[PDB]
Amino acid sequence: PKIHYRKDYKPSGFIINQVTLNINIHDQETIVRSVLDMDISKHNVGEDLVFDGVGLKINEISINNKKLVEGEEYTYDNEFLTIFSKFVPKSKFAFSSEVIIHPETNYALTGLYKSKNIIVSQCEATGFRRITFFIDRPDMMAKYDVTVTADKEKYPVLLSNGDKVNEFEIPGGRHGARFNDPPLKPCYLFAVVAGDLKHLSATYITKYTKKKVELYVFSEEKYVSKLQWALECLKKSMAFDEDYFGLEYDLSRLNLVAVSDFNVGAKENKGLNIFNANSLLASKKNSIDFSYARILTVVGHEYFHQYTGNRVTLRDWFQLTLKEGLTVHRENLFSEEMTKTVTTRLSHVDLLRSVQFLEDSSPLSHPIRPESYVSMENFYTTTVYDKGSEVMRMYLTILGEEYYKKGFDIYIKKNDGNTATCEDFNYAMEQAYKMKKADNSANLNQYLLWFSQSGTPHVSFKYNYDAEKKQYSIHVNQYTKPDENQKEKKPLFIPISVGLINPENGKEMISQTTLELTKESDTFVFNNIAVKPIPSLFRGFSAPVYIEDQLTDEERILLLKYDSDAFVRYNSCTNIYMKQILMNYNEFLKAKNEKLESFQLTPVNAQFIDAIKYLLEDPHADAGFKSYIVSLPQDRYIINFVSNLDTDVLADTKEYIYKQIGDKLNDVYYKMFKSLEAKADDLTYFNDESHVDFDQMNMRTLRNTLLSLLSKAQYPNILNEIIEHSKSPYPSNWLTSLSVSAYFDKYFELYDKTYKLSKDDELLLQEWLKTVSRSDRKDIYEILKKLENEVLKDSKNPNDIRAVYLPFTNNLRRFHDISGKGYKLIAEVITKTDKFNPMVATQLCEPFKLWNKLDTKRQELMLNEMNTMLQEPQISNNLKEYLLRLTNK
Ligand SMILES: [Zn+2]
Repeated sequence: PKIHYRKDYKPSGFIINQVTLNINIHDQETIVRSVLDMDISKHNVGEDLVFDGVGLKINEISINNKKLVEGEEYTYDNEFLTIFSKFVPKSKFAFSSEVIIHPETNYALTGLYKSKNIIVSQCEATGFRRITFFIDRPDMMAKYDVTVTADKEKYPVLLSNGDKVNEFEIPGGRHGARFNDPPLKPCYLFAVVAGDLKHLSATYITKYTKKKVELYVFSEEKYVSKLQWALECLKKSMAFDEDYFGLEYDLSRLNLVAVSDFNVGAKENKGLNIFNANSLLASKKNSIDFSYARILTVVGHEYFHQYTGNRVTLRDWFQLTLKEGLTVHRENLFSEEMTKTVTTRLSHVDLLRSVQFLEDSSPLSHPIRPESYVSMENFYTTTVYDKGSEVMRMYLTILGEEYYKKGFDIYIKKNDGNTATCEDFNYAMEQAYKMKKADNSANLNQYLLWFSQSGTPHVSFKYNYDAEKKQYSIHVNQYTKPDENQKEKKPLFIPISVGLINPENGKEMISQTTLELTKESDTFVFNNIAVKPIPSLFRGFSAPVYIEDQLTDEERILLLKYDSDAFVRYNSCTNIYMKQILMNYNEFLKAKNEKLESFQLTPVNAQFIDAIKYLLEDPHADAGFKSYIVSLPQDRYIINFVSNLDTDVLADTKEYIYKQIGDKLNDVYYKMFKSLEAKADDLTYFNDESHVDFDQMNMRTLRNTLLSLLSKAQYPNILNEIIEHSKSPYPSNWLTSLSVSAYFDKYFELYDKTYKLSKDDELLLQEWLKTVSRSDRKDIYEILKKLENEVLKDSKNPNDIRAVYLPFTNNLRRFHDISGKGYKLIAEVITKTDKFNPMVATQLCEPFKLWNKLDTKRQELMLNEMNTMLQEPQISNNLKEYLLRLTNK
C-alpha cells in the first residue's frame, strides 16, 4: 500500500485546462468519452504522464487524435494509466479516451453508481478516477463541458454542473442534455444525476443584489411529499449566510437531490448537492423528530460549502479539515440560531466528548490535519469534522464576532481563485488577531498546534481566595498525554470562557471574560471579589479538552441550579454523575473480584437528587435540558475515565444509579409525563410540513426519556401509558412505545403493530429497524436473526445494514457478552459488507475502536475477531488499513 505524506506535496508536472465529457448511459453499461485539453507545467521534468483510473475498461486512448498502443506506448493496471514520456508532447496537447463503466453493479457507492432507479455520482474524494482517467487531486483545476445521454423513459431528468445549454432527442427513445461550467473547479466537485425525479420548486431573491435564484429539491416520485422541510431549510441557510456572513449565492439555480443508497450524509458540488435520503426527506407522519434537526444541519452544511468552495478550494487532501471543520462550524452556528434551544450546542458537545474523545485516545488517534494516509476515505473522521469545527469555533471565541467576521473576509480576499492550506486560514485570523489586540507583534503561531497535535488536552484547576484582600486566583494547568504522533506534546492556545458565581444569590460577579492560556500553567488573579465565588469554567465548552474543575459536589449543584451558561450546568451535572459512577464501579468491581457474599454501595448524593427535582419541577426550565440531567453520561464518555473497563460491572453501576434516583423521583417523572402531553403532542400543525417547533420536539424527548425511565423501573400500571403511547400519530412516540415495551409481555404485539406502520416507507422502516436493534431485550440475538431473515435479507443499502446492527452494538450488556458472540456477529457483518462496500464495512468497525480499553478477556475477544477479519484473502485496502492501524500493526 502506497503511503502519501503531507510533507511530500509538490505541484503536478501537467495542467488540465478543459474537460469535455460524453456520458452515454445504457441498460447494461455506461460509455464515458473524455477529451482533456492539457499542457506542460513549469514543474515538468519530462516524466511519464500518469492518470488515475480505477476499474475502467479501455476501448481506446489517444493523444492528438492518434490511437495509443498498449504495451509499447502505455500500460494500465486497473489503477494507474502510464503513458511513457517519449510519447507525451512538450506543448499543449489533447488527451482523449473511451472507457466503459457499470453503475448498475457499482455497489460501493463511489464514482458513478445506480441507487434504485437513480444514477448519481460521488466523486469525493478520489471517486472521479472511477468514471474516467484524470490526475485526481484537488489542485488540478479545469473547466468542464459535460454531455449526458440516456433512455428518456427511465431518466427524463438530467443534471450536472453549470448551465444546461442544450437538450436534444436521440433515435431509439433516448435524449441528451449538455452542461457547460466555465468556472475552474477540482474534479471532486463534478457531479451528474439521472433519473425519473420529481421536484418542489421555489424562487429566492438575494439580499443585496436582488438576484432571483431558482431552488429545486428532487426525489423519487414516491417520496415527493417529503421535500417541503428541505426546501425550507435551504431558504433558511441562504438567509443566514446573507445575514451573518453577508454572502450571497453565486449561481442562478441550486439543486438538492435525495438518493436511497449513500455512504455518508451528503456531498456538496457546485450548484448540485446530493444527499442521503435520510438527511433530506421527512414528513410529520413518516419521520421521527430527529430527522428535522438532521435535515436542517445537513442542508445548511452543504449550502455553506457553496460560497467558500466557489473561491477557495483545498490544495491537497491533508487540508480536509479546512473545508470540513469550517463548514461544520458554520453549520453549528446556523443550527444554534435556527433552533433557539440550548440543547443544540449541548448535543454537539455530547457527541464530541463521547465519540471523538474515544477516537482521540484510541490507536486511530490523529490530528485534524494528518501527516499521512494510504486511503483518503478513512480520514473523514469525527476528529477532522467535529474537533476541526471546535478549533474553528475557538477563533470566534478568541476574536469575538466583529474581528472574526473580519478575519473571515481576509481569508476569502487573500486566497480567492486559488487553493489554500490551514496555514492560510490561520494567517488571516492572525491578521484579525493583531487588529483586535492593537499590537502588530502579536501572532497565532502557537495556534497551529491545534492542527498538528493529536490527543485531547487535559485542563485542571486550583483556586485561592483571600477574604481580606477580596482577591481570587484561578490556577490553570494543561497537559496532553503522549501518543504515537508526538512523543513530546506542546502547550496549546486554550481560550477559557469563565464566569464567577456568587453562591449566596447566584449572581454574576465579573463581566464576560475569556482567559488565554498559552503556557503549561498560569495563574489568573481577580481583585475586588466581594465574596468567595464558584467558578463557571469553559462556558459554552470554549475548548476541546478534558475539564477537571476540582469542585465539590455542593459547588457543582449550585452551578447546576443557578449558573447562567447551559454547558457549565450540564457539565456540572455530568461531573457529579461521573464521581458517582467511578465510586460505585470500583465498589461493584472489588465485590466481584473478592467474591463478596455481602458488600455496601455508596448512595447517590441526596442534595443532587433534590436539585434534579428542583429543576424538573421548574415550569420555566428547558425541557430539552431536563432530559439531559435525568440521563447518565454516555457509555463512550465514561470509558475515557476507566482502565480495563468491565462492561458488566458498568452496567450494574448504571443500573444501581438509575434505580437510586428513580426510587425518589419516579412519582415526579410520572406527573411530568402526564402534564407534558398536551403541549408535546399538540397536533395543531401536524399537516403543515414547514412548521417545525424545536421546543415542542424537546418536550417529546423529555416525555420519551421519562417514559423509558418509568418502564425500566416497572412503575405501577405504566404499561397502560405505553399502550396509549403506541396510538400517538408522532413516530417519535409510537416507536418509543416499542422500545420501552421491551420490559413487558406486550413487546412483540407492538413489534408487529409498529412494523405495519413502518413497512411502506423506506426511511420509516429503517427507523423501525433501529428501534428494534436498540431494544433492551434478553432475546435480542434471536430478534436480530428474525430481522435478517424477514426484513433485511441481502440488502446492500447502507441505511438498512447500519440500522440493523449499529444500535445493537451500544447495548452494553448484550453486545459485550462474555462469550464474544456479539463480536463474532458484527465481524461476520463487516466481512460480508466489505465484499461490496469497503467504506460501509469500515463504518461497521466502530464498536472495535474501544477494544484496548475493556477488561483483558474482552480485549482478547475483540482482537481475535479483528485478526480474523485481517486474514480474509479478499479484504479491501480500506478495511485492512483501518484494522491495521486500530490493532497497532
Ligand atoms: Zn462538508
